[PDB]
Amino acid sequence: MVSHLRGVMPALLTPFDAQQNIDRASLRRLVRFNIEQGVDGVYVGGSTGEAFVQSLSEREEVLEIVAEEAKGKITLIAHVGCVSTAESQQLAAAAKRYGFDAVSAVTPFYYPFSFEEHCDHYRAIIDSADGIPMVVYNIPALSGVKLTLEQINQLVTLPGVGALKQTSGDLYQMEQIRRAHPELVLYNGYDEIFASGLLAGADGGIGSTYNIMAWRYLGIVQALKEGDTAKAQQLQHECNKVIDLLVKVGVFRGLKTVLHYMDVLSVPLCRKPFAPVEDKFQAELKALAQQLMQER
Amino acid sequence: MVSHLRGVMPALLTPFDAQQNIDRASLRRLVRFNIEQGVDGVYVGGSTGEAFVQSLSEREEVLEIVAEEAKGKITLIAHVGCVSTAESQQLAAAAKRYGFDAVSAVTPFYYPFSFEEHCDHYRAIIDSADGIPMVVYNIPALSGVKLTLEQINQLVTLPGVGALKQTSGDLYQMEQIRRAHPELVLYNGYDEIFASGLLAGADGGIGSTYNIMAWRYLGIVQALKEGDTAKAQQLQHECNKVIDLLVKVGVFRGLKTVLHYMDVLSVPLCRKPFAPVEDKFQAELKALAQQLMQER
Amino acid sequence: MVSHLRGVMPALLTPFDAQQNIDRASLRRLVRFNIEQGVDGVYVGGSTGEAFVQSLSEREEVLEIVAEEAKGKITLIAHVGCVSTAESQQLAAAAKRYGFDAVSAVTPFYYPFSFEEHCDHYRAIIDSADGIPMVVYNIPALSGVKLTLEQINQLVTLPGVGALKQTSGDLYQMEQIRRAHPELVLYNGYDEIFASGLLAGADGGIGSTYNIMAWRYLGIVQALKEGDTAKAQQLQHECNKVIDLLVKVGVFRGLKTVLHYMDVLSVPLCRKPFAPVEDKFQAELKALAQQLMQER
Amino acid sequence: MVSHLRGVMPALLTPFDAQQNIDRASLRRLVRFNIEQGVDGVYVGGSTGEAFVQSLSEREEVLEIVAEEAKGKITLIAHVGCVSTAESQQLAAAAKRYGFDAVSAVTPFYYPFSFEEHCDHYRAIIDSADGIPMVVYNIPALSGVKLTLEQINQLVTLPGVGALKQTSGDLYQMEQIRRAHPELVLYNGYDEIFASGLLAGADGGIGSTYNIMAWRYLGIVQALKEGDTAKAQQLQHECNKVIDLLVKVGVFRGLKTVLHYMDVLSVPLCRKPFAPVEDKFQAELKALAQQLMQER
Ligand SMILES: [Cl-]
Ligand SMILES: [Cl-]
Ligand SMILES: [Cl-]
Ligand SMILES: [Cl-]
Ligand SMILES: [Cl-]
Ligand SMILES: [Cl-]
Ligand SMILES: [Cl-]
Ligand SMILES: [Cl-]
Ligand SMILES: [K+]
Ligand SMILES: [K+]
Ligand SMILES: [K+]
Ligand SMILES: [K+]
Repeated sequence: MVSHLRGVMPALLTPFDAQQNIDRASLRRLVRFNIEQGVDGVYVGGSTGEAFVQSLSEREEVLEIVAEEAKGKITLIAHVGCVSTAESQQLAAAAKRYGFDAVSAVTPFYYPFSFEEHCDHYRAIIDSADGIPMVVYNIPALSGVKLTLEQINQLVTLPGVGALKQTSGDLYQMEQIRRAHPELVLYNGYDEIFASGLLAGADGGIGSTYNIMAWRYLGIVQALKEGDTAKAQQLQHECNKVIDLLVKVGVFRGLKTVLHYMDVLSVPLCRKPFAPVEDKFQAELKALAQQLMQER
Repeated sequence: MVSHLRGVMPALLTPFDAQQNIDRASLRRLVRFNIEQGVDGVYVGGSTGEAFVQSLSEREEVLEIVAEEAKGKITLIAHVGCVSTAESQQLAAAAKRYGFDAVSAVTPFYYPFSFEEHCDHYRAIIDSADGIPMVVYNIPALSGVKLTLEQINQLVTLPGVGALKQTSGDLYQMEQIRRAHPELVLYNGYDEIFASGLLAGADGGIGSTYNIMAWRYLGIVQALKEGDTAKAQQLQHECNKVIDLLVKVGVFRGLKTVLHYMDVLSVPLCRKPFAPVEDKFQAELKALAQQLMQER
Repeated sequence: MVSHLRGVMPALLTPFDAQQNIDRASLRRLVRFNIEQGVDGVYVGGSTGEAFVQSLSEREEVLEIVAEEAKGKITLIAHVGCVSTAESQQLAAAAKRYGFDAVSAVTPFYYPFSFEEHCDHYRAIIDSADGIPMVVYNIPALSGVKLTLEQINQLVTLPGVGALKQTSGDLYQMEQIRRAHPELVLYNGYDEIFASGLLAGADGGIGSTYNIMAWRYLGIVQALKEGDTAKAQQLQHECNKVIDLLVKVGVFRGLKTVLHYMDVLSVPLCRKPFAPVEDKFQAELKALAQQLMQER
Repeated sequence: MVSHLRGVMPALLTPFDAQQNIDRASLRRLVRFNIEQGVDGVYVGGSTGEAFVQSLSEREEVLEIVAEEAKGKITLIAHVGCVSTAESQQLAAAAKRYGFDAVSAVTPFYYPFSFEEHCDHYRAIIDSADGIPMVVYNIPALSGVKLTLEQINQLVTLPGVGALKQTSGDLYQMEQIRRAHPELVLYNGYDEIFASGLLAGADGGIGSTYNIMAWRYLGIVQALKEGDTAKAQQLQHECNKVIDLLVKVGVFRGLKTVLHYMDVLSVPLCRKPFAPVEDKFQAELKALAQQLMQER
């Protein structure tokens, strides 16, 4: 009942137009672009989607648009997480109305919450999701929430939880989670260690860089299944050459810029306070777009 | 032109009613209660005000109500900070319309921003504030933003910045900031070290616990000015006996509960995912309210 | 000229007798036991060897004994690192006299040193090593020294450096190091992610748990070379079931206890302040020893 | 029975000669220099004394020399801490033989030890100290040991513990320790917040910078007792102008250089891997020595 959640799913970017409003035409084209990459699903309204610089109604708008393009074609996961439980429940109710296959919520952040408060937060969102499963987070680096292994085990046991988005570079814990939960849908969250995270126990992944090169991550899955160790390592090397550049330039805006040079997004801007890409990086980003298109 | 910003200012709590909606009647009463405590100002819509579980229109509503009660009576500082620059600018424009004396913005969080992106964020908010000064943050513990001393010096030099809210327990840096900026309005942000923070260079403070015992913090200011070292230490001891209990019970909800037992707030709830206060703590919180009222 | 350094090498434990003195007979037997496991080398006098609760003359004694047993049979690496450069140089000169194939030194710790001070420390030790190569450390978790990628690149370029002991769970950095240094001897230092660390770029490893189950780590190397992804994952699962227990009981003393039940060490004690193993864990540790012996 | 431990005590530096050997003549002169500054005691063989780049016999030599110069004149505290319990016990037995008034030991570091292992370590050292009290540490920044308040309370309750060296900038915890232990000898360990640490509850201090300007820290004690808030703040400002420079140049070697320009130490070197002072800083350090001598 949760096996359709396993796989490689881009964490969708939210295109903005030149005035910082949602670019709905480019959003639809980005959804179709990821579908045509052969991905298993899309993860909508996550941090990568710039959820935390959007209002609730803006996030609902994005969810509804993506469901219009993708429902029944690929798996649809709606990240509904806010700090507020009531805000998260509103987005989860919307994702249900729009036909999403699952919801997800980051551990609520900024304020210190007890573990039981985290559990009650997820329980409330699951209830509002009205029958579609929940993807929990581990995320300690961006959220500041540093969960134990025993707490993870209680989260993935919550009624209605169908998967864990493991946004951690700790592949000892990845292996421990897999060993304790042999059937759990377990997403690798750090793109730069994808091959090693799969080997440590993840059976899929959610990642921002999948928007520009999903076939490489799909190829790593395939190489490891095939027994082609060297091919997995070679593909990860090429992914990380790209991630190196994205870190230098700014990850979300570098991804959006590459997509603009691939004719997917009309405008590659992030919302303030993200600055635009520096002019000195445009040549490398355009060359990267050319290289990735040629590689297909 | 910024001397009216110096002093002891509660970080206002936002009262909610039994359904998690803003309790406007109790908000007005809390403002009047803090005024009658002899405070120098109020800091509205900060983290203590549960800003990050409120919408923009809810935050504007609170700002407007507090200005109605307090303008011309005490200094009014509006915390307008969001992750989004455009959202922060909307709140700053509103604070200006409502007659606030200053705006403030937490360093934008969750996503990694460069220092120049932080500066441009503050510059944009200052522009939207349309002539009232800006209070910058240091805050590294809740926001995850860990700023250098040289960066602080450039922030407090930004045109339009009139003060620094130093939410740090590093009193070496407090002293270095004071030594580099002898005229800077410098708020102590950690209530539990207020006396020591003043001694290290702060000339005032913004704090959540001032809502229930401002006269103690005003008395510490006075004791240090008078030369009564022992009185400052005794008052801080009593403050920290209270802070100990607030940490045990949950700080915002413990403060709101004490205020409810002082007949200031009708309903002491925080928004989810904050749980209600555990029943086992109610006796101690009611006894604390009684003790504080007797002390006046 | 450094290819003989590549491979799987136990970080040797130092056996102590019942009075906390070095147990020289059990040390010799442990060396022969690791040789008979088919390992490529042994790493002597590391943290795992309890170097930092031993005097210099005790560490030299251990080095000399191990060289007597192992020289010409397996690769010999001497960890000579102390906080003091002069102490480290004494141990490096000794390792040279005893016929070691390489020296190694942890980044000097406790006191903050600049990166150039680290480099000069390694240069001095390399000089005293009088022609045998140096294995540098990354280690940030135990030493508190948190090095950048650019600094690593200058360390592995120091004249006389032949390898890097990457004691980090960051497999993005592991991959970046490999991509920047395709020929570098690169040891995985976290046993619990060995398979994933090899996949990320390590071409061998140095580990404390190799003393009781080296054939599993050798088998992971082989499985990845063969293309047997599932076998690598299965072996790592079994390693981590063991590491889980070792963490619960105390790693060094649990390893020594298992070796005592394998008839390798006469006495399984660590030096104070390590406590002895709790009685409640002895059954599990004896069962583990039985299982590992049966597995051969 | 522990009141003689309260006060202002320099953490003694260990002078080395030009070849990195202990400079015994300059050590004796430094002891007499600190005595003539009016200090209450000296703390010997601490981290500031470069204990962790010295052998046990070198540390014993220093202890014995300092007792020869200081016993019966000022309080003598011997830092005997090593990672090894047995090494620490040897130094504690020596300190007893030499007539020290107390011993001290840093929380054992590098390897993770349980809290009970820490307690047993202190108990063993107290026993070897044979009747002189023990000064415990909190130190989390250099040692990596991050102790809770409840654990501190059990440490200062250990039979034979007479004081706590609070090497932390957390002045909430300082105040909590004082409130829980109104009679405890409580040393401020961060020189750069001395005035604020006294105000928060410390009743003395142990510090490296006291070697060059003890009269300023004694004057802060006096100013706070007198009620001269501004004088305490002014003296701390001047201390921190000095600490700023010492951080820029390297603290131990900057202190030793100042002492050399005061004609106290013949040679201002630290042991490798500490580099010598850069030539560009010598003018500032000589001017500082001149200023401090004039100030007396
Ligand atoms: Cl399209
Ligand atoms: Cl609706
Ligand atoms: Cl009222
Ligand atoms: Cl308007
Ligand atoms: Cl044998
Ligand atoms: Cl010799
Ligand atoms: Cl003399
Ligand atoms: Cl003796
Ligand atoms: K990242
Ligand atoms: K707090
Ligand atoms: K470990
Ligand atoms: K320091």
